[PDB]
Amino acid sequence: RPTFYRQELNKTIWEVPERYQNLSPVYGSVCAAFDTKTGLRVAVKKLSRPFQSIIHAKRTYRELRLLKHMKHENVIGLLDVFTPARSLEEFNDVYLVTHLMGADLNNIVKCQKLTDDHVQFLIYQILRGLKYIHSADIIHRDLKPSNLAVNEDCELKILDFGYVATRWYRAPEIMLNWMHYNQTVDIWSVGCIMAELLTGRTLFPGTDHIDQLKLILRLVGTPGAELLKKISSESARNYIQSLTQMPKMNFANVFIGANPLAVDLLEKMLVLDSDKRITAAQALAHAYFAQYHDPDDEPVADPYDQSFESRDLLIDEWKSLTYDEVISFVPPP
Ligand SMILES: CNC(=O)c1cc(Oc2ccc(NC(=O)Nc3ccc(Cl)c(C(F)(F)F)c3)cc2)ccn1
Repeated sequence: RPTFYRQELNKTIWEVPERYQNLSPVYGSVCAAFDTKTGLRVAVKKLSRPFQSIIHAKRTYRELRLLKHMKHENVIGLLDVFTPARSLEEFNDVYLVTHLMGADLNNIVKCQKLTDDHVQFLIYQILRGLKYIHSADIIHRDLKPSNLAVNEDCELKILDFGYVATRWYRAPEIMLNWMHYNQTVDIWSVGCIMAELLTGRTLFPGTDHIDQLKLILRLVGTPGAELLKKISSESARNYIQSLTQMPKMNFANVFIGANPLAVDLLEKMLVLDSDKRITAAQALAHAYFAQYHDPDDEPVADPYDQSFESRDLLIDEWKSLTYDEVISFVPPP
């Protein structure tokens, strides 16, 4: 067992192993830190009140379970997970050790203008990380530029914190009510991000969920009868058919002189019918990614157990299960 040191950072008390040094404030309580074991700079996240309720406790276990499973170059990873607690009995705090994100995707644009090669590389990497995530039966559901970390080498990872409104990137099926989300809600978001990288502008800068859906309809059209077949709710249907028919615009016209192959892929991503949306594994083999695509270096995830999601449990049970997950952590190479 490591040896800890306490400090006030700030009005919060931080208890971390000596391995982590020079903590400075940077989610909900993150310090940048020097990881003296690897020589690297890390994000250390201290969770506030992880076990305060059943919902908080489930949330905490869910995040720990997910971070521990994520083992991909284009996806956030868990460098370490620690508690000062010695026993289940004194177990109250959970700290997450992640690589430090400097700039997100927006910070990267609001620095410099992007080549078509940059869009290719950036969107390649989002899709390759998403391929991995989707294959674990996980759906991100909040993909947007603030959830994507990009280094000085323009290398990218997917994360989720919890600009930059989530709605601008939301699939239309989410802003009505579903549920019965499929994975390609995440492809819509990617579509929305990719257009914005090309255009330098928010594709659907809705003022709210209504104005949002108005903007979406202009570009892609109002649904046709084959999509209207699949809509269950009575209205639901008395909004879409109660709104004047719109033609599906010509993407080539809307997307300027962007690369015509980026215009093709966009078309295939921003389909109003979630069933006809290109998947991540399909998007990787698109001609826009010819310079980056390698069928043999686009890995999938190990099987991922999320049966816990159907369980309603007590705070102490969620908390014990988180404690196990903390104890069974195997630090990566
Ligand atoms: C400017 N510096 C910082 O503020 C800072 C804070 C950091 O802390 C973080 C610590 C943990 C997480 N947890 C996730 O990301 N959770 C996640 C949930 C669902 C899903 Cl689906 C995924 C996914 F997609 F990856 F798989 C990831 C996010 C950020 C890291 C780096 N930098």
